[PDB]
Amino acid sequence: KPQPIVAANWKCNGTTASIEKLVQVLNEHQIDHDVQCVVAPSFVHIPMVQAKLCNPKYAVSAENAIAKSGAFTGEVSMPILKDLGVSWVILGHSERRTYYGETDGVVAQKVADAYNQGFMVIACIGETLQQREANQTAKVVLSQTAAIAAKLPKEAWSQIVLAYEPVWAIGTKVATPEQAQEVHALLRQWVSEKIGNGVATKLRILYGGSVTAGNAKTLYMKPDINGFLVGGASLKPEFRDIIDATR
Amino acid sequence: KPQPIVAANWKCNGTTASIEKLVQVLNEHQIDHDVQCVVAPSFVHIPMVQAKLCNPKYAVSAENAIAKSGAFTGEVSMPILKDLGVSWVILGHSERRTYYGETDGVVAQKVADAYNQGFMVIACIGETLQQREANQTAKVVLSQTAAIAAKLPKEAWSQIVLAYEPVWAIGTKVATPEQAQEVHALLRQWVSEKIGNGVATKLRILYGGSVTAGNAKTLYMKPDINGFLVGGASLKPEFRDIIDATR
Ligand SMILES: [As]
Ligand SMILES: [As]
Repeated sequence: KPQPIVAANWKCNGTTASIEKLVQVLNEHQIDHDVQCVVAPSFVHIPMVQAKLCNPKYAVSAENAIAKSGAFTGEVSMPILKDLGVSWVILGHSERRTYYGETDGVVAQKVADAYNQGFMVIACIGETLQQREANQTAKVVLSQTAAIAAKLPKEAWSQIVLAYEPVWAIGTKVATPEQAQEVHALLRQWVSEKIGNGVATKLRILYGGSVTAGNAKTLYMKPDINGFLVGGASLKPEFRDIIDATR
Repeated sequence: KPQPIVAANWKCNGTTASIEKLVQVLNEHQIDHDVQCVVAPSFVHIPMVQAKLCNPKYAVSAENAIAKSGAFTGEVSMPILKDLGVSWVILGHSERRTYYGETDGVVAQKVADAYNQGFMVIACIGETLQQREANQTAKVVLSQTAAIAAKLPKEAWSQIVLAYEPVWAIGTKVATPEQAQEVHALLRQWVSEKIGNGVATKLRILYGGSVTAGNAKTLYMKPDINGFLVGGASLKPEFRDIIDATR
């Protein structure tokens, strides 16, 4: 397997006091294996996370960005993030595709722009309950991935991480580790066939469903799962156990 | 006139070096009159602005927010901002109404939520070129204002500031000071008639068109203009001259 990644998506949560406490716990956690850890705080919390988080396994990520600076009230741009010293970004999260108008094409352009500006990118894909029940899992996740792929040169993939979000199980159903693996394997096969086998081999495909201390090891044992984009448990000391599972 | 406000909307612009330099200039500027100054930086720049800006006439503002914390990847919430010590927010900026799905009703709810959570709010309204040319200026700006008003108790208005954006002149035509005044007067009259004359008298209605050192004094001389929501010139030392114009 390629190097695992265990990424915290804090979403729109946190107080300066809760962050301070959790970051201290993350700093005190000994990690002895090769793993890239990532924390994505809300934009206003990025500076304090950059200042307080020093565990050398970690990088700080934005949870979203737009490509260009300018007359975009309320948005944050990739050049602004680069200047701030942030080199990771999550793009196409289900919540943005669902609530905030991010179509496959919008996400694909954002990913190409982030690549071109020197970011590591956690590009999120996933099908809804309606899509899964209509037997459209393969078409949807491949369509979302293909949109991204069409805007990227082959060498860009060293900077791309995929995150599979089983949106159908998030706040609805239960996703099993076998169901997760099945999607990861389909994605890997497609990349292998259409992009290249070398690229498919090195590509990190992260599971972005419900990840807990109770299932992390079981999930990471699956041959096509390379770590996690963790939601709720990433706001808790439990995130350390999740990291430990990738040993 | 009520107390003037001169607010900087930095939009999606800035580097840590350019901010540092501009904030030093703002700190060195002597302001001897009663004016509320405001700076709204991009979310990631809020901490460094809170740390470096100390001119006592100023407050820091967010450029947007959502009402609640939770599973809203990439957004920033009002409780998060309150915890961070931010007590001002801009809502309904034209760019958000245009690019980011903020309908009159979305903006109105955001304003009520911000009020209920103890924010000072710069609520933005304005008609497009198409609307102005169809003789719909009054209907549009009143509709946008009425939507907000319908969600607010009478005592909330002490925490509301309106900003008129002549979207029809922004990146298109030229708005004259007489055209600006005409809209501000219409807004004030409506508030006086439908909400109350005491409320109308105390209400700050800011001009959010192109504001420069060359037109600020002329604009502020108009009886219904109570200051400015400044775009481009707010990234420049010129912003001091704009403030000086409200003397
Ligand atoms: As440290
Ligand atoms: As100071």
